[PDB]
Amino acid sequence: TWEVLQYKDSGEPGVLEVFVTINGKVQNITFHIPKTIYMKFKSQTMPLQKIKNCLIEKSSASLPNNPKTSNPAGGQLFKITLPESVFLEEKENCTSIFNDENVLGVFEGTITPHQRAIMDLGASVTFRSKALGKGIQQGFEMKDLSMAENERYLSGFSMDIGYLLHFPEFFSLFKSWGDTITILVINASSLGQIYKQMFEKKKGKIETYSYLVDINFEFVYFKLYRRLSQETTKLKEERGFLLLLQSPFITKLLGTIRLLNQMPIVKLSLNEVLLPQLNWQPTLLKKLVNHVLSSGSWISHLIKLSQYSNIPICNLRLDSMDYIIDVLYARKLKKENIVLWWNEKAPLPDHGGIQNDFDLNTSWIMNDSEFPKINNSGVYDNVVLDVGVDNLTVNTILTSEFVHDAFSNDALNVLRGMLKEWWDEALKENSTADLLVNSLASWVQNPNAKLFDGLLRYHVHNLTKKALLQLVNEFSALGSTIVYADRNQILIKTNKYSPENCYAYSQYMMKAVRTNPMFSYLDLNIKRYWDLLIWMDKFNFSGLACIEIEEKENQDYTAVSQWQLKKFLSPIYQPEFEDWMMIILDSMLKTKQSYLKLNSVENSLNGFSHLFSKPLMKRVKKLFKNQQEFILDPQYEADYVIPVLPGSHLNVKNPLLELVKSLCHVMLLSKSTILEIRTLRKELLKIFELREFAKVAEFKDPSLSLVVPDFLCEYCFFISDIDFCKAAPESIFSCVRCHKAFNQVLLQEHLIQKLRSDIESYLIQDLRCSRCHKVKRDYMSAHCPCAGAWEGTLPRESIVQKLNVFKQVAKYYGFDILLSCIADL
Ligand SMILES: [Zn+2]
Ligand SMILES: [Zn+2]
Repeated sequence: TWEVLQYKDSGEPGVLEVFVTINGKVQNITFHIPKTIYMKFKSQTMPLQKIKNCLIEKSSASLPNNPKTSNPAGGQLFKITLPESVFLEEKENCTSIFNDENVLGVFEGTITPHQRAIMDLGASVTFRSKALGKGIQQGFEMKDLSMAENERYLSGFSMDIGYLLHFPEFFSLFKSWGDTITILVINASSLGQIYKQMFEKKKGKIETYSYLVDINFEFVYFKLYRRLSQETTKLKEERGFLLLLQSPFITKLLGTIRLLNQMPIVKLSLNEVLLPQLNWQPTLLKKLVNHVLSSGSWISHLIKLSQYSNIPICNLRLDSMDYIIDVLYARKLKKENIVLWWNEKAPLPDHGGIQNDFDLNTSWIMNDSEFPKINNSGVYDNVVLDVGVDNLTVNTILTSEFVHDAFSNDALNVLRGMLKEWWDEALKENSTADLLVNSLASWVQNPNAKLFDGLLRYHVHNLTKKALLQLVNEFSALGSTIVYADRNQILIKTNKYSPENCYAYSQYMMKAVRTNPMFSYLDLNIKRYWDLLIWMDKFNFSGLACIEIEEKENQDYTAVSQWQLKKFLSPIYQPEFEDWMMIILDSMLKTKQSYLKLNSVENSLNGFSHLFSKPLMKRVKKLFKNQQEFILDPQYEADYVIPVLPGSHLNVKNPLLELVKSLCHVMLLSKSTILEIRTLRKELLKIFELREFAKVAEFKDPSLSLVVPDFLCEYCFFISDIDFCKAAPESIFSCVRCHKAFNQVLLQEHLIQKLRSDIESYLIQDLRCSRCHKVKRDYMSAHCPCAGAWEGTLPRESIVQKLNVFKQVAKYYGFDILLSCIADL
């Protein structure tokens, strides 16, 4: 039995080397792993050319269901096990088996012997030869003798370690058994004090992880650029150990020093480190000290992950969780009879070479990532429950030929069983299983992970939408009304009137929802209770809310006012807007309380504008007179300047008109006191010299919408949309739950992706006739057989306006890359 530390292919095909730990110290052995590919060659009779030394067998494995490939045709799939050397020497010639007629495509031609060994053999490798010397002087062959033993423990770790770091001239080194520190081109005292202070800060962690790595050390701050080779050589000839590497240029540092290829190295890339241009010494000292004194915890976590995942030490990374999922799923499918369609250095599934061709169905199924939502405006005097749904994707996965857009159900069932055992193991005190299940969704979304497929993503998204609509239907079965719906938030109207009487009601509804077999894995949390709500949009609402209802005590009520509409008013009328909004909300609360104390119409609110109509009329008259007097004054023109904000498209002149229009449109959401509001609106419009049904007296949305779907926060594995026009700042740049700043170039890149996808979608549209709405079914024709000329499904003005709003968004923030993206058109 041997614990493998690293797998690595050589420069010779079919040859591999491993830094392995024999009973004594570490040792390197030469490995030989052959190649295996999948072929669909000829229909049933083939030019065998069997004189070439290879093993050929016909199998009945499962093929990927390419939507373009709707024709089964021949199905005589073949298995080919063939050494890489003969593969390379026959690739030069043309008249060979791999290149002939009726070659449909190779399915497993990109799996290097590195991957084949790392998944087929694992870290726990041994010998059962029963020629050891002949196999140790040469490379010992595997395909005849190979088996994996148990790996519940890797080895008792007592070895030296190495440190190599770079912070973009900040080359760094440290030795576990050394007692000196030198930094390449006040500092020493700061180094000592920071070491001591964080030593008492993390006494406990240091004591726990001392057995992995073990103290004060000397300080030095070092023509000089050649000493890296000298240090690496002296470390090589002084000790045989593992090296911790941390830099944004891992490959460059590997290529600069040739001695690095001779030792087993673990990479710990945490890149994107920068300097503050001033006072860099303490921040770099903090970085170095936390790195060196948290390397123990880092290596402990790596050891746990490796000794659980049956993968060697050097093949794992702290953030590379997708790789473990890929290797274990591929191993399970290899034990099955399904082709892996594994791919490298390309974010596409391997379909035999067909995948590189453009196709309409595929291009439609990649770019349809928008998630619909429900919003029913209105004013509610009833109590409303704000609930949150969690772990929806995992529940959707676990719960639930003719169709060409169907994903292979065999793989779906395999991954469902995988996730079921994952859930069971995570239940029984397993942090690794819980973290992996959490990262499953991010693995599903991310195409950078290998073994990716767009069909599976589309299938999962469709099933998630169906599950959400089923949940809405279930919530609608009892007495309830859906105000807003989303992947994360659901607002439900409760028939009752007092929040204190909805304790058992809400608890019973949550219990009944949870007990349903379809929704057994949902986590439901209630956040807020709404006494009185004025809801018109996600970013536009106001009402009185209580956090959680208490017993024997009146609840603490706090009013909220979130109105992005207020940002489009003149800087002189916004105080009036907020004051009048507070006044009307107070009046609505007063009238509802009076109605309740008394006992499509609801007398809870009917008759609320009677309290403030005359003061409002007088205030509007005074505002109109003051605006008339002080609008053309030069020094008084500061407060009448109309603000400009991205997404704005309305050109208006008189700010008081928009003030009263907003103040009336917020009222017009009642849907039960419409006549009173209309009379008040007419009376207000009589102050101006306008009429009831004029176009200038019609309210519109002063802002457009530009939403980026499914932005991922790695710090939470959290999925939500983001509105670049309507959402306020300090929320575009940070996650909703965690307050961690987003990376800006990712935002700009996703915006560019959205714009390019929009352009392609417009260019790939279909043509529809004018009178009848039948689709154009001829590659060339003047017009419809009946009367009428063709028109496109996507109009030009829509995409023109979208490009305009992209310009506005790119101009408001500092986005140079998006500006250059537009300028190249
Ligand atoms: Zn977050
Ligand atoms: Zn027609």
